Amino acid sequence: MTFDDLTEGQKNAFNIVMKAIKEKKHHVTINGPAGTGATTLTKFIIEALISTGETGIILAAPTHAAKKILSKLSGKEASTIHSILKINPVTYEENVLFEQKEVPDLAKCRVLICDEVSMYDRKLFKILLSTIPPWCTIIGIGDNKQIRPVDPGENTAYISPFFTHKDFYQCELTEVKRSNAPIIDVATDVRNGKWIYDKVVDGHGVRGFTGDTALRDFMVNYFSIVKSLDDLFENRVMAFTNKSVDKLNSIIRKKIFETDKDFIVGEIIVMQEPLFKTYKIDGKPVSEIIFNNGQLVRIIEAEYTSTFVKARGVPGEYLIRHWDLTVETYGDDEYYREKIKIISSDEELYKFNLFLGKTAETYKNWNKGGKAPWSDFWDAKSQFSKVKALPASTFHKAQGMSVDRAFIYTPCIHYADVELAQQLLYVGVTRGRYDVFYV
DNA sequence: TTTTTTTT
Repeated sequence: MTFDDLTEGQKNAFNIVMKAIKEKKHHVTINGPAGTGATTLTKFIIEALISTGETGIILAAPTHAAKKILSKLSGKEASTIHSILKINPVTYEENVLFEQKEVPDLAKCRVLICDEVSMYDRKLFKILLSTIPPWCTIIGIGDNKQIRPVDPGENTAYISPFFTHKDFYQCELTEVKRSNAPIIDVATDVRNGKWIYDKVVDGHGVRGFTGDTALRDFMVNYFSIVKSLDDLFENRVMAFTNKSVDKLNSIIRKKIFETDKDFIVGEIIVMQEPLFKTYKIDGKPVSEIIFNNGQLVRIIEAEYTSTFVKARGVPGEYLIRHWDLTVETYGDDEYYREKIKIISSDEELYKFNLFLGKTAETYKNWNKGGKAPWSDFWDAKSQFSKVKALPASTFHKAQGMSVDRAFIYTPCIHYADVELAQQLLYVGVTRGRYDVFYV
């Protein structure tokens, strides 16, 4: 923006950066915490880097929604590191895994910028390190105090290697201009180990609910602020577990739209996984991305019907009652109108997984002659998608999403060990621009 | 007990 006029932390981070690029082998990760103004720095690292005449820049982001908002902030285009490292899903019998098909050329990139580096697990990181050549220098940026990478397969503290591995020289971003920042304060105390508390200035700030009536108060304060508003777009209620998140959208939806219904026309919902459209040509399929994971979409035609799923190589048909839901892109992204099959019954889903495992068993060992008709496995499985209602999300899924008012639900947070639960509250708190509430 | 990403 000012070119160089910035915080000492920024001014320095920049100077370190350029010399890591200007000399050979070395790397960098900047730790912006919240309030330290990490984004504007990142913006400046880019604009400046292009005007020095550097051709070799690429912007890599850990996720799709992350890549969207990265590409939007710089104005230059950016893809996922998976796209770059060329990490391609490879199908095995009943499973799927993401491994690196082949190492990309990467002679046209002398500077590799990563965003949200606090999401990198090790399996991904190693591929990364083994890929980038010496003529390239990785500059990561993220928050060591954000929610640590999810790696259920391995037990250990385990923050992203950007903040550990020897090859990276990491500098910290210094605190910014002191203004009235009730939320930034609390969040900076949470980063430092205090639990959430109340600080209110001017009438806006972090406010909790305690005593015998806690949830009733907290909820009655929600439905007053949200009311029948079908715009929750700026009000996000968060929780650790999905069990709680699910309980919430239930209660919340039932009051705002007065119904008992799983889906309602004109409601906005969020894709939990990508939606793929696949055409077969000359027998060999191709697929385009209709909806990225995290895309919000609007319900237009919503009807509850059944389906008879089958698989060649399995006896009979099975009746799976699901929703036929036609849905369009809601947002600043590409507009598609489509229809997905979506199962809500725990009763019905179970019935399906039953089938899903039977055909698996029979293809896993098949001598009928031939090899195995796996095409009828996934074609049949991909028939159904995953979604969640807009109002509430898990702390994990809310990273990077900034809303006017954030509503935080503590009770299930204790299922997380201290280190993480602090990362959760940190993430949770920093989501609200204006107000933050917690029970 | 609990959280979850990713491709032409």
